[PDB]
Amino acid sequence: SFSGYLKLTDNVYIKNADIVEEAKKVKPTVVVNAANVYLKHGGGVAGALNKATNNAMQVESDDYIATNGPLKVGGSCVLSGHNLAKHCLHVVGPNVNKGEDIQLLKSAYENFNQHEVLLAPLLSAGIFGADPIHSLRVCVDTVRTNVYLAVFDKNLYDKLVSSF
Ligand SMILES: O=C(O)[C@@H]1CCCCCN1C(=O)c1ncnc2[nH]ccc12
Repeated sequence: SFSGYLKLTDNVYIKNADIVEEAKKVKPTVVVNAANVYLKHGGGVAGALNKATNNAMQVESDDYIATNGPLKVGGSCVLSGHNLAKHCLHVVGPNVNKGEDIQLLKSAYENFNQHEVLLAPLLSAGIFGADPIHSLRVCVDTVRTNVYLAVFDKNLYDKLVSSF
């Protein structure tokens, strides 16, 4: 099970950890990917999760897009977790660096409510350009299921806990 997490609320927990290493250790039922609408896992959390699957996540993702088309910003799909988890919930938060509406961040976090427990990053943070403090606030105020957040950056983890 999950270990070394700080409890933020009844259902939200947080740890300074690499989500790839956390997924390999825990093998959770669901790992969340910070996806884009095309499921092109080039960089950030998505690039790191995909590289850990030896590109099997990208091959499966390309078949899903060829069949279904792109996701919506704020939407999600469930695919295999490969060697990292039973399932990967690919969730698209708004990318501020591309001009997307930040109000869609709450819709993106609502996808987590379909799963009892998840290992996840903060959506729309990092290379997606949103303020991670805002993303954690929206997470706590939207998700009702058990979420284990992994924050890679130590300095950002410390700021997120101290300002919570
Ligand atoms: O979790 C983090 O600290 C980072 C960076 C800023 C905060 C937002 C989340 N985030 C990422 O999206 C990320 N980006 C690229 N590679 C990564 N490896 C693990 C996480 C990760």
